[PDB]
Amino acid sequence: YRYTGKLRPHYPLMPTRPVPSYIQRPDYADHPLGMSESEQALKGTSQIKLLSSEDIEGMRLVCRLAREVLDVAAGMIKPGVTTEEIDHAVHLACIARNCYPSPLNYYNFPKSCCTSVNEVICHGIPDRRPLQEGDIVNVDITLYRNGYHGDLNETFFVGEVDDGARKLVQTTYECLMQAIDAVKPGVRYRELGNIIQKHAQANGFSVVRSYCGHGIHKLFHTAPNVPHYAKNKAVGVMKSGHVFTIEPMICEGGWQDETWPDGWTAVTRDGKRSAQFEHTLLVTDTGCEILTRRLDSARPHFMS
Ligand SMILES: Cc1nc(-c2ccccn2)nc(NCCNc2cccc(C(F)(F)F)n2)c1Cl
Ligand SMILES: [Co+2]
Ligand SMILES: [Co+2]
Ligand SMILES: [Co+2]
Ligand SMILES: [K+]
Repeated sequence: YRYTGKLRPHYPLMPTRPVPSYIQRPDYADHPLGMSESEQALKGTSQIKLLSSEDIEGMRLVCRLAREVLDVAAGMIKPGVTTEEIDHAVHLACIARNCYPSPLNYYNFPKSCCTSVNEVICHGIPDRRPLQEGDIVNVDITLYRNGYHGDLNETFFVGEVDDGARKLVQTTYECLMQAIDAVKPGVRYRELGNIIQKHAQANGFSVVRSYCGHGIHKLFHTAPNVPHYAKNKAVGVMKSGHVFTIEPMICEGGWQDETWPDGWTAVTRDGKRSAQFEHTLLVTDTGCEILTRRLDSARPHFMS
């Protein structure tokens, strides 16, 4: 395999981390290939769940706990710390909140969160590589509690970063916030990509096409599929009680992605940097509730 940039996987991984049996598990946790039968049963359907009162409270809880875990990860971002170390802390933090780390064994994904450095777009596998000053790194967290998944991610600076990294990260966050600002009953899902691409393009950046936002609730990924790029053909209209993510991945160079031999790590084909931010959203009568909002600060970690 010809790698697209400087990053390489750093093996072996530590033995898979166990989740105590008292923590409730999603269907795929114990499937040999990590397949989710509940998800497969709805594969290719475009109908969107309207959450019940009980569902909304369940989503509120797991989304709050997921934010807590992302904040744990944020505190560990420094030169020399390996992404494996971040994942261990994350794994323990999920357990401490009586949650299952949703990525663990999801379609055999080996770790409990995704750590995406520099040219990795998404789905980076936590490994023995120490973070380097100048790096940017996304940590993507999803927790499962009482039948519900909650999903967020932020990109972080490792020590001092160059002006381009600052611009990419700032712009990506601005893309996310502009899209969220447009969310309310009656807006088409396909509209969000128009807003996101307009802003990214205005700042000399491109928009990943192969990976999208998604419905989430009792399933990790379900309808709607939410592309982040302009003139896309996403199906559906926002309604009060819909829950979904917006998680735009934006790139310094071209939009094209490819996957490492590990079957997971998505990287820019040109080896230039990519950044991502993600929230889980609940559509309300007036707009939307950001379920994964940071509670003790108005701003994401990179600003702070
Ligand atoms: C957005 C997304 N994320 C993850 C994932 C998987 C492991 C850890 C974190 N995230 N898995 C996903 N899909 C799991 C089912 N298999 C598929 C199907 C189509 C496309 C993909 C892929 F690889 F994400 F593009 N995976 C998706 Cl759609
Ligand atoms: Co994912
Ligand atoms: Co995520
Ligand atoms: Co997501
Ligand atoms: K990245």
